[PDB]
Amino acid sequence: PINVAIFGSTGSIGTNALNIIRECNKIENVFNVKALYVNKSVNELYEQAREFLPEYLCIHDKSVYEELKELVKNIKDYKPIILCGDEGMKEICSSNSIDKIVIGIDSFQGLYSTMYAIMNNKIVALANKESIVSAGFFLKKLLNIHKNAKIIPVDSEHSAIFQCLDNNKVLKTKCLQDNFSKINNINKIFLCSSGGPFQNLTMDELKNVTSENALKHPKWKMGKKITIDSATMMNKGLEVIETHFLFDVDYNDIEVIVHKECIIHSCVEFIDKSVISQMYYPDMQIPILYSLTWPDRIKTNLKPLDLAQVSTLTFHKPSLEHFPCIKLAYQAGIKGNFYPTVLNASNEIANNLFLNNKIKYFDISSIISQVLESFNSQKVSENSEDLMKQILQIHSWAKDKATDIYNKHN
Amino acid sequence: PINVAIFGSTGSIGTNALNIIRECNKIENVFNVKALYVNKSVNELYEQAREFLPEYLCIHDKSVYEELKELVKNIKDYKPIILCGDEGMKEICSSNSIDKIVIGIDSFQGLYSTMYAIMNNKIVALANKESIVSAGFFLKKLLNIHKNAKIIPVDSEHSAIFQCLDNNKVLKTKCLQDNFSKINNINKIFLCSSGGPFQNLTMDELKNVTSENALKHPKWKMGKKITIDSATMMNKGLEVIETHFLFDVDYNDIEVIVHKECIIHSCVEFIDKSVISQMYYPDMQIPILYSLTWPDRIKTNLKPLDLAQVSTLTFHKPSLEHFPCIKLAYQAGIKGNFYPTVLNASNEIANNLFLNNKIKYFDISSIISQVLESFNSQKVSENSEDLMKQILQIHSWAKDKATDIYNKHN
Ligand SMILES: NC(=O)C1=CN([C@@H]2O[C@H](COP(=O)(O)OP(=O)(O)OC[C@H]3O[C@@H](n4cnc5c(N)ncnc54)[C@H](OP(=O)(O)O)[C@@H]3O)[C@@H](O)[C@H]2O)C=CC1
Ligand SMILES: NC(=O)C1=CN([C@@H]2O[C@H](COP(=O)(O)OP(=O)(O)OC[C@H]3O[C@@H](n4cnc5c(N)ncnc54)[C@H](OP(=O)(O)O)[C@@H]3O)[C@@H](O)[C@H]2O)C=CC1
Ligand SMILES: CC(=O)N(O)CCCP(=O)(O)O
Ligand SMILES: CC(=O)N(O)CCCP(=O)(O)O
Ligand SMILES: [Ca+2]
Ligand SMILES: [Ca+2]
Ligand SMILES: [Mg+2]
Ligand SMILES: [Mg+2]
Repeated sequence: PINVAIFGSTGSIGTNALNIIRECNKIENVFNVKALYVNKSVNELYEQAREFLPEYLCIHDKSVYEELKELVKNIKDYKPIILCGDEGMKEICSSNSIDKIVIGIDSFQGLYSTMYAIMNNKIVALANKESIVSAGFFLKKLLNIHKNAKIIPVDSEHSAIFQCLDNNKVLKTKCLQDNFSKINNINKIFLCSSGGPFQNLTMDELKNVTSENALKHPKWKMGKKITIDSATMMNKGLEVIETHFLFDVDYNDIEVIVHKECIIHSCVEFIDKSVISQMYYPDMQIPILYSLTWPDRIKTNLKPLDLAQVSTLTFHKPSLEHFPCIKLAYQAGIKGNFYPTVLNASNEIANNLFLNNKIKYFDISSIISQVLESFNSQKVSENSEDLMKQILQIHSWAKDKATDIYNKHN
Repeated sequence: PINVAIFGSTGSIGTNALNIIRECNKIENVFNVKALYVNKSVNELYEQAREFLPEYLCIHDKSVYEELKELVKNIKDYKPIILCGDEGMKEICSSNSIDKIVIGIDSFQGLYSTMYAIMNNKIVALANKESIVSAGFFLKKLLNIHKNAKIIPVDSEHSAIFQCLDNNKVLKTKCLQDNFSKINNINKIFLCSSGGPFQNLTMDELKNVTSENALKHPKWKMGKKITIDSATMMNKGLEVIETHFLFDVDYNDIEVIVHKECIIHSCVEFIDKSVISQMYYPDMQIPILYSLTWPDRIKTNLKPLDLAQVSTLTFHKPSLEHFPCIKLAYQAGIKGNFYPTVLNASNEIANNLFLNNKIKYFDISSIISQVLESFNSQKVSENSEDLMKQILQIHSWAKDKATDIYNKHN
């Protein structure tokens, strides 16, 4: 049995992970849910702990500890180790009876657990794209030091790419490793997007969109932050940088394509021009399960894709005028250095401002752009503890800069 | 370098093979054309000889053997082994100078060179599907005896399938082995078809279509035999049986789908319900090239797939009332034994009868259907040599039968 920890178990990714683990555990003890880790949702965590009876339970916010302890006492035959904060997360990460960790923690915050998972040589099923975008160079360093650690992508497009490749060649390398794409004969990546709710809007219509419209994603049910990133296509911007770091593909060889049916999840063009693509309904259970079974597959009872019923697949190029967040992500990635860190940080601020009705659609890219323009290149630290400190200070600088730019105007 | 023999070098498959070989060699010299083998086309063979200067030349037809040597004398500083008929073919197959053999000979005839290529432990890049359909279980026997021999599918849909797999799983087995689909975690195959030129016709219009209309394929430029088969969709019926043998996929697990754009060449559904497809423009150079480079890929200067430009892909189920040959192949395949031999043989006659305007569209399936019911399941010989003789005898019986049914009605 594979022993799995679910980090951010009460969110969209974490719930999907538990869902598919349940379906796969019908007869055989394929997975063992050893640990659940959330921020604040004690009631929801208690419902999950009742079903999965994990050895470890961790709550980031220490103020709900008593509430957790009190709810858990009602479950009989159950004495879990109940842990708290960063300490509790580090304990679970260092446990010998944990093989694989699903990071479904949102935002920059997800980097702490990713880093600690890697330092303890775990398999990391990483949904959290922010840690890769803002700290790609650093995780590469870490994976170099902790050679048994692996990042297996959960982000649906990156899972799709991973699946399209030949495992005979993927097994001779590692995500984030130099020459990944050369070993895998990758010529270019088609990054597929639903295009989000705003894909058919004119410029003047875009000017007026609000967060409530933005939260109605046509194809994926997700947490609020990634849903807002999908409306602006900053999500796809972030995924361009994620592609570059994970798979070592040049920015000029990453193409964003709007595929509104969201059946094809991304495509790989190899050096002979043959293209391989991965297809399924829009359902995170596949990419989540694959990260946990790779390099094997296991049987599921998920609904089989009916191509005849689907009937039509369409593709077009996205408009960079309507979705300038994509342009900004390419620019930050191409500039290199800590610009992706600045991108991600200033987007976290602008995303949250827009979610809370404090700025308009085009102010998001305007704030991000200004912060990027403000930032001065810094020499990258050679050693890892200092590079991590550098990353934290720049991220934190960029959030405060975005807030100041916001406060100057509105 | 890779030493290649091309069998049927003057046909559609053969001509595209030499083309991709030549083009790829302009980038980096990796292929060497060691042998060319044709039926009757002395002049076209001579023109090809002058370009590629192969070590071996062979012509199947004894009566133009002298004409060939006479033409080949005109070439400066060139002294090749010029061979003749079945013996010349066997000679080339047994040459240690030859690594891989492209079989682009049409019809049942392609079986002879396929079997000698296997007996000599070569990589067989097999385009000819009639040999798999009428002799599948015998080729399977032969590959269990000659353990270093490999069939690498060139037929475009089967190459598509093969390209979608992980080669660390493929290398644990090989094409045409039992359990291939279980080792590769295959659940279902989607076999994509252009639909041919009659895809939109009524039953009434189909009744009166002529071979001239059938030869205008909307997507693939190919030889006459397979083009006629694509019009009736018998090609896809033969391809269902070919899928079953190459990949050990159950007949109830193979789905034919009409994809009129011919961008997606086929799809593989794995046991987790994830689906992987190979995509390219309708161009046989890709599947041919891959058969010669597997398990690697090489750079080409082929036009890159522009998904935005392609814009729409469509998928629907074929009508078995309009294309009854599809039904017949499933029925023959499910029956097993020598029924596929009979299906292939009687189609060879009906196809040719239709090509030459002697019968009407629905007479094709009418004839094949009557030959099939006339056949009786026969005990399968357990030594390879007697099984082969059985196959020839049954194939030959089926052709005489089909001819005799035609003669009755005419
Ligand atoms: N949802 C999706 O389909 C996809 C998500 N992703 C990525 O996955 C990540 C998570 O996304 P999603 O599931 O949608 O987000 P959600 O908002 O649904 O869930 C976030 C989860 O993380 C937990 N969490 C937040 N902070 C902490 C913390 N400090 N310590 C421990 N746990 C914490 C939350 O706990 P609590 O409930 O207590 O607040 C919650 O369980 C994001 O980075 C996103 O980009 C990527 C592709 C698709
Ligand atoms: N064409 C295509 O794109 C595809 C073809 N296939 C399969 O590939 C095979 C070949 O098809 P295609 O190229 O279209 O056929 P063609 O009709 O274009 O050419 C057939 C070739 O085989 C040669 N030939 C015939 N008999 C013999 C023999 N006795 N000994 C040596 N050579 C012989 C012919 O020589 P000669 O010129 O002297 O007559 C010719 O070169 C078929 O089985 C077909 O089903 C499968 C998928 C796609
Ligand atoms: C499922 C997934 O991995 N996402 O990143 C959300 C995709 C949203 P869009 O398809 O880019 O709008
Ligand atoms: C290229 C190929 O492999 N063929 O078998 C001919 C295709 C015929 P259709 O696509 O089924 O009409
Ligand atoms: Ca409290
Ligand atoms: Ca794969
Ligand atoms: Mg994604
Ligand atoms: Mg074919």
